[PDB]
Amino acid sequence: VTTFVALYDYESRTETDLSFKKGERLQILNSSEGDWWLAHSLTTGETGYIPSNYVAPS
Repeated sequence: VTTFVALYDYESRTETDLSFKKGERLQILNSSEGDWWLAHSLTTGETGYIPSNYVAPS
């Protein structure tokens, strides 16, 4: 799986994380380990780390 869906809204608090809305679709190439994964929003075009407990497969 390389495309995920946001289950909850999240608002960035730093330069390295990514704000997204529930239902946004996110390309995540490495979901192997970590509580934070690098994501690219297909829905909006922005990029950054997201909390792994906030997404589902898409």
